[PDB]
Amino acid sequence: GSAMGEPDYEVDEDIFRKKRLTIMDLHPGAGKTKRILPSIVREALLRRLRTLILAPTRVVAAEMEEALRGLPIRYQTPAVKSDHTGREIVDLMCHATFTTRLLSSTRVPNYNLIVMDEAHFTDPCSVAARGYISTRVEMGEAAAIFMTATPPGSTDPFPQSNSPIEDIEREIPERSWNTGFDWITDYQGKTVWFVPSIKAGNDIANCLRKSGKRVIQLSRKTFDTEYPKTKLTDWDFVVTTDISEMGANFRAGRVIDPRRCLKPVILTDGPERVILAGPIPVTPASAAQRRGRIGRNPAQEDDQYVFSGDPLKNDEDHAHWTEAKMLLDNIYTPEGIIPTLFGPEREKTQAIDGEFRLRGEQRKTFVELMRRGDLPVWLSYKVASAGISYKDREWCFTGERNNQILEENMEVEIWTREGEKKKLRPKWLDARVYADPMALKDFKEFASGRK
Ligand SMILES: [Cl-]
Repeated sequence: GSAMGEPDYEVDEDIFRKKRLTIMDLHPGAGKTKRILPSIVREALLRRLRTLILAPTRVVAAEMEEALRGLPIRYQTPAVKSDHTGREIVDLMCHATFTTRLLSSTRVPNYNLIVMDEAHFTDPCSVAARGYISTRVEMGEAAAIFMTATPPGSTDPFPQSNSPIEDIEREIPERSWNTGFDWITDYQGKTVWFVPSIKAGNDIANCLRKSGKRVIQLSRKTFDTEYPKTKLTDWDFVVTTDISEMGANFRAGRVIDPRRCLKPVILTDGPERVILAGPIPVTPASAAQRRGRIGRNPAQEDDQYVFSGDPLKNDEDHAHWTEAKMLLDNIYTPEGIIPTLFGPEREKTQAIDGEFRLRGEQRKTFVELMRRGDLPVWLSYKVASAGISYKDREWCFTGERNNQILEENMEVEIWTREGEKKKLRPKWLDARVYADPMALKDFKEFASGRK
């Protein structure tokens, strides 16, 4: 005899039709959806469709490569601007790689099926990618599938799960604690703890570690190397920023979620600048994705989501919305049309389509500052639109006095490329380049002309 197992996934013809944007949920961990993406790709190739798969992270991309083994899959790095084979091939790349290629090449294929995994990702490049994809679909040039449990527009913090979740509302430490939270450390299972910042995570992680807990920390910059370690069993806590809202699959029994985040906001009273506001409450969708780390396994029925406070849905002042438009406005198309945001996300900005469009060398510098310089979209836009070349780092030193960067109450002083010692004092302030120690380290590297 045998077990039935997951049955063959017969694909809806509708999902391949041009002008169709399908939203679906893979419900990972159940686990009864292993055959879905493979089947979609198989049927796409049967129909001779030019197919693109977009993963949120390199990690997820690699897991896809394994899942799709035996199919003509080709991973695409952002180090290459285009890669055209004479052959039937499915391109696989990160959200950001797609947007980067659209900004940097005239040779981006006319994909007529586009699959975006974790399509809720609200990083500017992901938002822009959705805008471009939805525009191509509405043009009748493509069909697309957005895969996510929380499609843009969703406002449900407590959505369906594969397995019962116990939603527990109680006070959660925002920093190191001495007593009064025994439930945190008495818990015998594995916990994923969402924190608003790396700094906050450091404090929490250190406090857990001093009590004998084994802790893995995750952030955007460290996700690539550290996440793989969570696939082993030798940990008690994952302490992570919001990055783990995007496809991270933990074998854990508990989420701890104070429902806090930092939000980049462009201020406009005086010289435009980006601050990191908060901690403030997360959106319902974010809360849902944090909660959604657990309750994935029907055989494990006692998972917990421990949270504090209610979410806040209004995020219209998030810098990512403006930054999305800065990317979109600089993506061209042979039709001569500037791509607009995905429908549900249009209400997030009152920017006029095309207003951030740059021309010629300024556009190229814009892209280089983001790719090679690893600068935020907003900051890259300000520098590029000022007519500054990539290699010209004078602007890092010629800002007003109030723009002086501090570290430990000390005024930061660095070498220029030419070998002069100057105060770090950028013409444009973006908190995302100096707030976190590691971010400031990288920005100092940039200012000194070392990349
Ligand atoms: Cl992060």
